[PDB]
Amino acid sequence: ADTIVAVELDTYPNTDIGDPNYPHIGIDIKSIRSKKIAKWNMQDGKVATAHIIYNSVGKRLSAVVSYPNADSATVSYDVDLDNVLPEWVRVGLSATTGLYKETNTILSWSFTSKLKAETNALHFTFNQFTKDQKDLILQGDATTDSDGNLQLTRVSSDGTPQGNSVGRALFYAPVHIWESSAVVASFDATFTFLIKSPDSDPADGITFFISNMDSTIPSGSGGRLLGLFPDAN
Amino acid sequence: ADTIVAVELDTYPNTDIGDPNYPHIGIDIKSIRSKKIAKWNMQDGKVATAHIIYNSVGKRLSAVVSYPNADSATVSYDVDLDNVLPEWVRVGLSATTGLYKETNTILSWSFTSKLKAETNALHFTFNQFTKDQKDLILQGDATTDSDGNLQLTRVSSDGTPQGNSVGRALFYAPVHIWESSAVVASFDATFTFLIKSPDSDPADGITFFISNMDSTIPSGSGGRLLGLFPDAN
Amino acid sequence: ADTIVAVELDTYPNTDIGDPNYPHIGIDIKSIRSKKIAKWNMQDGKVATAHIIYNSVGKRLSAVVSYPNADSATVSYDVDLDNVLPEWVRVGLSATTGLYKETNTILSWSFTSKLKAETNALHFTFNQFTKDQKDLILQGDATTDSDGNLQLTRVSSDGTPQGNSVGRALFYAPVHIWESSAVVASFDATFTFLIKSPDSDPADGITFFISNMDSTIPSGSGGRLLGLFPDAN
Amino acid sequence: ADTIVAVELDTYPNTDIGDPNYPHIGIDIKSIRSKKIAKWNMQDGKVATAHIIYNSVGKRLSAVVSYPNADSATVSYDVDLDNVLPEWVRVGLSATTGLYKETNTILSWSFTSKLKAETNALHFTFNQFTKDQKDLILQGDATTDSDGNLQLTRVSSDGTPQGNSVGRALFYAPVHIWESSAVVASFDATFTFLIKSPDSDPADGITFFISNMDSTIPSGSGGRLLGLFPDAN
Ligand SMILES: OC[C@H]1O[C@H](Oc2c[nH]c3ccc(Br)c(Cl)c23)[C@@H](O)[C@@H](O)[C@@H]1O
Ligand SMILES: OC[C@H]1O[C@H](Oc2c[nH]c3ccc(Br)c(Cl)c23)[C@@H](O)[C@@H](O)[C@@H]1O
Ligand SMILES: OC[C@H]1O[C@H](Oc2c[nH]c3ccc(Br)c(Cl)c23)[C@@H](O)[C@@H](O)[C@@H]1O
Ligand SMILES: OC[C@H]1O[C@H](Oc2c[nH]c3ccc(Br)c(Cl)c23)[C@@H](O)[C@@H](O)[C@@H]1O
Ligand SMILES: [Ca+2]
Ligand SMILES: [Ca+2]
Ligand SMILES: [Ca+2]
Ligand SMILES: [Ca+2]
Ligand SMILES: [Mn+2]
Ligand SMILES: [Mn+2]
Ligand SMILES: [Mn+2]
Ligand SMILES: [Mn+2]
Repeated sequence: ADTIVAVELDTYPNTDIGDPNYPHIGIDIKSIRSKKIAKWNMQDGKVATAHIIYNSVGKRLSAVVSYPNADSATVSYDVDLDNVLPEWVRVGLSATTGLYKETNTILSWSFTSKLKAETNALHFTFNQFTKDQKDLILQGDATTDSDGNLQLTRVSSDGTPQGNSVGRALFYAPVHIWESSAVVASFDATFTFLIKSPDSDPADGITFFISNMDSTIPSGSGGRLLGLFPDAN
Repeated sequence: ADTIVAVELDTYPNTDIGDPNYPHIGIDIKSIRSKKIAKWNMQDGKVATAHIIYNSVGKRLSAVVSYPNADSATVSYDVDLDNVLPEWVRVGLSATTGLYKETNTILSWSFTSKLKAETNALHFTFNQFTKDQKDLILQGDATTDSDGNLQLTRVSSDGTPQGNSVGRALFYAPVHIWESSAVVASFDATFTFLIKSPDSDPADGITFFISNMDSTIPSGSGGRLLGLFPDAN
Repeated sequence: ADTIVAVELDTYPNTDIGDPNYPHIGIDIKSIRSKKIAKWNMQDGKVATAHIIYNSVGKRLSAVVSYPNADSATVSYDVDLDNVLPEWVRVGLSATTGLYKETNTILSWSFTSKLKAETNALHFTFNQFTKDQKDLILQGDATTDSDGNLQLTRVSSDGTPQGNSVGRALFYAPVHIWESSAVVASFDATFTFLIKSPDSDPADGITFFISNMDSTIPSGSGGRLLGLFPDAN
Repeated sequence: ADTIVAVELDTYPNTDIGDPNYPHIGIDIKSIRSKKIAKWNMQDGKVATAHIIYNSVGKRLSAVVSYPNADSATVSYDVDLDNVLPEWVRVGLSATTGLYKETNTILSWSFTSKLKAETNALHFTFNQFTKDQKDLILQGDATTDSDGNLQLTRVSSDGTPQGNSVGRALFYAPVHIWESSAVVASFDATFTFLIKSPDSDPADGITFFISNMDSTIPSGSGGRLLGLFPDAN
C-alpha cells in the first residue's frame, strides 16, 4: 500500500466516506477520510488556484483554493509529514470523475521543496503542459490537451468530461521530502485548475498529493477515492 | 510606537522581563516578552543558521536555529500576522549587547516574501555584505566589517564585542507583507550568525524582525530589549 | 548626467535621432541612439512580454519582446555592463508619449539580479501593482490604476492615452549590479505591457532601464527620449 | 550517438585531441574538441566554483570557473543550443581520470532551466549529496561519499583518486531545454568542485553537460574524453 498525503479539492460529497455535505478542500493523511476539511463553494467553469504550503518547523499543512472573484476556502492541519511520508516521495496531482463528472484541467502547477545556506532544492513550474511532458509521469487517463492543459481525467475531443476516470501527473523526479540530517524541510505547491461540469453535480475533484515514489493509481481508487487510495479506510 | 514581530535569538536570560532561565529562541509579537520560547544551547564562536517561516494560510510563525553539529532549537507560534503588522513593513535583523557582550555577526541573510500565478514577490540574499550596503538600512552600531560580515553590534577592530550596543539592518525596500486582495502571503528568512563571547555569559542576542517601514531603533531598546522595543511591556 | 542602460520598446520612429523606420526593440547604452535595434511589429491593444537578460560572463545584453500570437522581435548587444554602469543602480521602466500617444501600461514586471554558492541576490515580481506601491519609486506621470496596472504615462480616467507624458517606476531598492570581488553578475527582467493607441501612430515606447541610483526623469526627456536622456547624443 | 553540449573543466592537456597546452575551461559542442577554451590555472586541493549560463536570446554559452582567491578562467561561445540539442535533455556532470588522476568531487550543483509570465521552470540545488540520491542518475563510477560529496570518479576509501575512472551524475528529471512555441529558454548551472591530485599532473577534468535524455557513458569515453564522447572527432 502507498503512503499518501494529499490536499483534495473534493467537489462531490460522498457522505458514506466522511465528506461533509458540500464541496470541500480536504487534507488527507493516509486515508481519503480528510483529517480536516473546509467548505469550498465550487465555481463551475471558473479557474481556481490552489496553494499548498508546509514546513517541517511549523508542522502545519495548509491549502487555500481561490477563484478570481476573491472567494476562497482554506484548510490547515497540524501534521508532521516527516513522521508520515518516506524521505523520498513523488509529488503529483490526481483527479477522478465517477458517476458524476467534471473536467479536471490543470492549467499550471508549480512546486518547491527545500531541505535546508546548505539548502537543497527542487523547484518546478508548468504554466504550460505539452503533448509529451517528459518530466511528468502521466498515470491513468491523464493527458495533455491541444491547449497545453493537463486533463487529469478524460474529456471527449469536445471537452465533455467523462465519468469513471482517474488520472494523475507526478513530477518525473523524486523529491527528497525530509532527510534525517535536515533542519528544515518545506514545500509549497500551486496549481490552477478548471473544473467545469455540465452536471449540476460535479464529481469528484483534484488532489495535489505526496506519495511514495513508486505510487501508481490504486485499483479501486476511481471516483470518490480520487485516484489516491484503494479503499476508504 | 512601532509594530514589531521578531524572532529573537536571545542569548541572555533577563528573568525580570519574562525570559526563561536560558538562552532561548523566541517569537516576539509586539512585545519583548516572547509569546513562545524554546531552550537554545548557545554554542560560542560557532556559526548558527536561523530560519524563520510563515505563511498566511497556516498562520504559524516558526523559527529554527541550528548549529553545524546538528543541534537546534525551534519555536512556533500561531499568529496571524496580517492581523498584526501593517501591510507594508521593512524586515531586518537586530542585535544588542548590554552589560554582557557578544559579536552579533551576520554572515548571510536571505528573505523571501510572497503575496499570491498572480503572485508578487520580493526576494533578497546577502551571502556577503559590503562596506557600503546600499540596499541595507544600517541603524545604530550596525556596520559591515572587513570580512563582508554584518556586525550588528560594535566590535573593536580586534573583534572584541563591545557592551551597550544596538544595531539593526533593514532591507532597503519596504515589503508588502499582506494585501487585502491577497489570498496567501508567506515569507521566509534565513540568516547565519556568529555569536562569540569572551564572556561566559553572552548577551543579548539577535533578532530577525518585521516592523513598520519607518522603524528606527527605539530609544531605551539597548541590551535585553534587542533594539526592538522601547520598554518591556 | 545619469548613466543609463535601457532596453527600449520604441513604438515611434524618430528618424532624426537614429531610429530605424519602424517600431523597434532597442538596446540603449548611455544614449537614446540604440546600439542595436531590431524591427518590432507593434500589435496595438495586445499584451506584449519583454524579457531582458544579461550576465557578466557572456557580456551580452539581450531583449526579446513577444506578443501572445507568437510574434517577437529580439535584440542583443555585446556589452560589458560593469564597464558602464556604476556598481549600484536602480532598475526601472520608462515610458513617454509625445505628440503621438499610447497607453504605457505595465501589467507585471519581474527582475532578478545575482552577484555570485556565495551568491547575492535581489529578486522582485509585480504581477499586480497597488494604489500605493511603496517598493516602487514612481517618477513623473507614473501611477498605478484601478486595475492594479502601472500606467507609466498619463491616461484619462477613460484610459485615453495622453501626449507629452513621461513616467517611470524604479524598484525601491538599489541593486548591486556588479561588485569588484564578483565573479558573475547576471540579471534578468521581464515585464508585460499593453500599448494601446487610438492613433495609427503610437508613440513613444517603454523602456526597461538600469540607471544610477539617484536617477530622476531628465528634463528634456519627454517623447522620443523615453524619459531616459536629457538629449539625443 | 549522443548529443552533448558540455562545459569542460579540463585539467589535463591532451594535445593530440585539440587541448591547448594547459588546464582549460572548454565549451564542447558535439565534440570533445572544445569550440572555445580559456586557460585555467588549476589550483590543487582548492574548491572551485563553476557557473554556466546561457539564454536562447543571447545565444551565448558562458562558463566561469573561480577559486576562492578570486582567480578565474572564463569561456564564452556563441551557440544557439536549440539548434543543437534535442528539446528534452538531461543535464549532468562528468568526470574522468585516465593515466593521471584527481578527485572529481562535486560539493554542490544547482541548475535552473526556464522556458518562458507563462514561464516553465526546473530548478534544483544539491548543496549536499546523499548515500542514495534518488533524483540523480549515477553513471559509471559516480557515488556519493561519506561526506555528502559527489565523487564523480573513484576514490579509494582514503580518498586517493583512482585512474581510468569515468562517472557522471544526471538530474533524474529530463529538462525541457527549448520548445518550439518558446520565446526564451535560459539555463544556468553552478557547481563547486574539489579537484585534488597527488599527481603534479591532474587528469582529466569535470564537465557540466547537456545531453540527450537517454545518454549513458559512451564506451571509449574514459580519460581525456571526459565520459562524454565515444571518440575525439
Ligand atoms: O462521481 C460521484 C460518485 O459517483 C458514484 O457514486 C454515486 C453517487 N450517486 C450515485 C447513485 C447511484 C450509484 Br450506483 C452511485 Cl455509485 C452513485 C461513485 O463512482 C463515487 O465513487 C463517486 O464519488
Ligand atoms: O547584557 C545583559 C544585560 O545587561 C544589563 O543587565 C544586567 C545583567 N546583569 C547585571 C548586573 C548589574 C547591572 Br547594574 C545590570 Cl544592568 C545587569 C542590561 O543592559 C540588560 O539590558 C542586559 O540584558
Ligand atoms: O510622440 C511622437 C513624437 O512627437 C513629437 O515629434 C513629432 C512627430 N511628428 C511631429 C509633427 C510636428 C511636430 Br511640431 C512634432 Cl514635435 C512632431 C515629439 O514629442 C517627439 O519627441 C515624439 O517622439
Ligand atoms: O589521464 C591523462 C591521460 O592519460 C592517458 O594518456 C596519457 C597521458 N600520458 C601518457 C603516457 C603513456 C600512455 Br600509454 C598514455 Cl595513454 C598517456 C589517457 O588515458 C588519456 O585519456 C588521459 O587524458
Ligand atoms: Ca468526495
Ligand atoms: Ca534576554
Ligand atoms: Ca522613437
Ligand atoms: Ca584533456
Ligand atoms: Mn472529501
Ligand atoms: Mn527573551
Ligand atoms: Mn529608438
Ligand atoms: Mn580540453
